[PDB]
Amino acid sequence: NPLLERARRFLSALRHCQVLGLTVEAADEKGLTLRLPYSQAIIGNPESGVVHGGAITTLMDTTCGISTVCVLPDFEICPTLDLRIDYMHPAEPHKDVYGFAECYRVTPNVIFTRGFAYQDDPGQPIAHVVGAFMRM
Amino acid sequence: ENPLLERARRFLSALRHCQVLGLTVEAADEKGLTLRLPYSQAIIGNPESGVVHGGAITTLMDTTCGISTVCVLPDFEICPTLDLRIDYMHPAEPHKDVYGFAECYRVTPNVIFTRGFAYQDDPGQPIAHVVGAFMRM
Amino acid sequence: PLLERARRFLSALRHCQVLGLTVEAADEKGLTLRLPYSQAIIGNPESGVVHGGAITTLMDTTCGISTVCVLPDFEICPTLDLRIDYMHPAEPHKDVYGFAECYRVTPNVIFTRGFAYQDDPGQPIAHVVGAFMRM
Amino acid sequence: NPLLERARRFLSALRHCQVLGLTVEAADEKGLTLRLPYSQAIIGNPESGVVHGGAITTLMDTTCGISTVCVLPDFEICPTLDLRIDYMHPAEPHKDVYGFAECYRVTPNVIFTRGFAYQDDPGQPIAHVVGAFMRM
Ligand SMILES: [Mg+2]
Ligand SMILES: [Mg+2]
Repeated sequence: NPLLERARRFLSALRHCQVLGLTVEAADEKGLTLRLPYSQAIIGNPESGVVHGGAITTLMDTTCGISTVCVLPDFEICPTLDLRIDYMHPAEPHKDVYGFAECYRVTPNVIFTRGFAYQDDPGQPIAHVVGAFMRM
Repeated sequence: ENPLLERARRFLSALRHCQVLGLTVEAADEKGLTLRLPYSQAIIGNPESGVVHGGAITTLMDTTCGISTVCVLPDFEICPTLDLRIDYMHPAEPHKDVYGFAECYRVTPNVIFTRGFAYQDDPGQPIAHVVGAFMRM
Repeated sequence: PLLERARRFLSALRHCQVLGLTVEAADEKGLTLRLPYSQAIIGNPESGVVHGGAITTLMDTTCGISTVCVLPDFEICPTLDLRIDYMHPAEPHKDVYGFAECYRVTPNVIFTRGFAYQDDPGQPIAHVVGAFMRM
Repeated sequence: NPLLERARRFLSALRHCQVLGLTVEAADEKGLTLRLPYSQAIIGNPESGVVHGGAITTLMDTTCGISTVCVLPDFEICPTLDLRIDYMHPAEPHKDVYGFAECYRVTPNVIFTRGFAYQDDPGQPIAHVVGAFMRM
């Protein structure tokens, strides 16, 4: 609930994500979910359903990036140290893309996070992402 | 150079969701591809402070690697990302444009592998190293 | 049969030999190897602490050999890339299992993802992604 | 000198590494060079002599790991947190493989390192590597 508002305030600070119309769907002590509307991130004909892979990447980087608020009691923006995204299969067209990330380790200066993109069930994610973030 | 530059530029223009970043193609040829992200377009926090958002540089570098496929493909096509890693060596300097360079280092029948880096002043001490793989559709 | 191929491949790997790695199962859906903990000890053997480097070998080997799940006949596919991330330490005094499944196959590249775990696959020690060259 | 003999001692205590016959070629404040003799890497026909990816993974993981001695005053083993390896091209047979690495960021609990593997010419790397390591 407070995380919900902090997550939203992180997000609204991001211009490129404004264009993409990302919204926060949920924010627990369990992690963070964001939503990418397919219509804001089309490559080519909007008639066809096709979401730019680069939008999904932004979604994931941002989800990891913001999920840091589930473990930082205060609000800060943690610069990126490392990021890997690996796509398992292409997105379905005409379907919103969700991202989930979840901090799995926290040290004095670094936060490690892991998540995935999916559409229907989290069971067969579009892609996996792992990132480390500096707090300094 | 020119034909590959024209292609790279047309390619970039299709990426509408990030056109807000003001990304430009500086150079393209058989040996690789250079894009630029103007810093004013990616500030996080106060515009007075000139700090570039990390997620902007991801886009720059995802986009750079993707488009560098033009350097090896005979025909224009847009190649979906399969895998990307970006590893930041050191923080970007504030109030300075960020450049991305990439070069394809392996081409198979359906996959192109590419390596590059972000930097600001000179390529010598890059901000971040990047490797990605792309699907020839 | 697929299983026999997995084992042949593993036996070629003359340098893992020290680790006592075995193939636990192998079907179309993927591959499970095993690292017995007595073969990867750091420090006092009575302390049963598994060396991280052994697990990295385990995961690398599992990915590299998982290519038998999709390849018609025996072939050793060179590494193109490896991504390994550790979620938490291994528990002492327990074997480590490695699982991997090919999730994409192109004419000359095979992409596999896997993880390492001890009791249940539930919360793996580590995640690994890899691509390998074929033909 | 003192780094060199500390690097050698870190490496003597690894078993798999001794079967590979890994040695410390060079070590200073700059970073760490390890050697992998080709004979110990061969998979298959020894005359054909194809060097196994796995032996190079061990090489780099170990090089990255031990390079921490350049930045740690006292002896300690730092477990791998994450590793990335990307081959530019296959190793040549019948040539030893050298692994270099150098810490580029040090944090209270994390050391980040980067390096590469090569044979004759350090400017033609067969592979690139970055890893993060924990100090306990
Ligand atoms: Mg720390
Ligand atoms: Mg192919």
